[PDB]
Amino acid sequence: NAQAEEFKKYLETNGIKPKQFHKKELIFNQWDPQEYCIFLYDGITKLTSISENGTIMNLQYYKGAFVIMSGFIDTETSVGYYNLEVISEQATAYVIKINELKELLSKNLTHFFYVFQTLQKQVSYSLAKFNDFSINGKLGSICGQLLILTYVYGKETPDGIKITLDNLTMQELGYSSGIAHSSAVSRIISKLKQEKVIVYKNSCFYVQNLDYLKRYAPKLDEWFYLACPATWGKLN
Amino acid sequence: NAQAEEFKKYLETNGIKPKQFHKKELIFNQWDPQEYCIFLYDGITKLTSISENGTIMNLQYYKGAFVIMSGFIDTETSVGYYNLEVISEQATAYVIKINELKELLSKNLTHFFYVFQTLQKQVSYSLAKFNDFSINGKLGSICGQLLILTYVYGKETPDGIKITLDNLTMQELGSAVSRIISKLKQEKVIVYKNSCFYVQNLDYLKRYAPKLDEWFYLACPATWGKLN
Ligand SMILES: Cc1ccc2nc(NC(=O)CSc3nc4c(c(=O)n3-c3ccccc3)SCC4)sc2c1
Ligand code: NA
Ligand code: NA
Repeated sequence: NAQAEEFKKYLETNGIKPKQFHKKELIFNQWDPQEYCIFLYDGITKLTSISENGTIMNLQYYKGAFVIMSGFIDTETSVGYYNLEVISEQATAYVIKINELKELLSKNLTHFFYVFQTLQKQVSYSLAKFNDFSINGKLGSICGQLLILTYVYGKETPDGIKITLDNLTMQELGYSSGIAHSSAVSRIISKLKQEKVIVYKNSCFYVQNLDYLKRYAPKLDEWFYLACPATWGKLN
Repeated sequence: NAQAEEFKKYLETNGIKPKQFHKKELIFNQWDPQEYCIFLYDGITKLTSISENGTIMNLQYYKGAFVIMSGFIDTETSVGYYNLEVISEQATAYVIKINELKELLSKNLTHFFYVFQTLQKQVSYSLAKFNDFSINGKLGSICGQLLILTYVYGKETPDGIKITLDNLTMQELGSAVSRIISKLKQEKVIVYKNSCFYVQNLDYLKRYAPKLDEWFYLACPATWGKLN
């Protein structure tokens, strides 16, 4: 993506080097008092929260390119005690202290706009998925996640749109939709298999009825059309 | 809130004049091709979406002072087909076409950062609620919004924290929920005291809405302080 690529060059030409991360490592963690701007360039992460008793709550998944900020831009204080965990095999990220980010975005408002609108995408995304979960429950949520994965990682084949994403575990798909006990994930997947919306062949899901997914995750479909029209359009 | 006041003054000095809306009016709506940045100075609004079914879903509640942007700052296209509806009797809001917001914010970045941080508040807020609901189901969820009412509209009284928000608007907000409420009052958390309900056990709400309590501490520290 162009704006991301420009942002990447802006950061590098200002002395910020890319870091390489590996599966299961934390780019930032919930016990660090320093807050950061993470430019996740390539790879997949998840935001997590570890509770009092050690329970791990998976709250949000992100793919590069994207901007995750662990602290408020103005106060530089924490927006929440969260970790950012790499779930792809490796990931490339630029880690900027928030105070350094303010100075960087201050000097080029084109990049300020890019980061601002990334936040706007996150806001409307959470609203869209709450909208879909409120109407259709876990089915809307699972349909939404599958739709997003289909738009981002889909490859049309004679067997349907192949979700070309490795390590796409059922519980990993469950977590990304908001479902901890994988009882519900396997069940919803069974309804979608029975109604021929998806098949699971080789190691991937193949979407056979995109219209069905869009029908039960309509607000997330609209979110993708408004936020990423060029990606939405490739499969519409 | 100080950044908000300075933002209000910054808008007025640049000609932006506020408008008072009344309950059920739409400050912006899902059918308008033009997008807006709303500085909600005073009052209570809800973000709604009217589905194809004709169903009206309540997605978010906003209280002044706060900023709600119906369109992307760069592209000026919609972030979603949403309405912003007034649920307080009146509300004061500054309505800025998003074209103009870009120039307003470029001139003074202190206010750019203010608007930027309202977005971060929304993002973290949604994740905090999702965390509580995923751990404690509907109990966390109920506890969460009882916690919100307690913090935003809580007065220390002899009988606990009286929810001081006008009960005219309490209805807007409000299945298995009846049972959850009964166990609440059953377990003394909230007391039915002549239709003036009181929160008698903040620690219980805090216990089952922990990530939302943390969000208030981190995002609204003055508000969080009063009842802690
Ligand atoms: C193993 C596993 C499991 C689930 C999963 N989900 C993935 N991808 C996504 O969830 C889409 S990435 C994304 N997330 C968000 C926003 C966003 O803009 N994106 C995004 C980024 C780049 C391109 C398209 C969408 S705003 C708030 C969350 S991977 C992934 C990998
Ligand atoms: Na941290
Ligand atoms: Na609109």
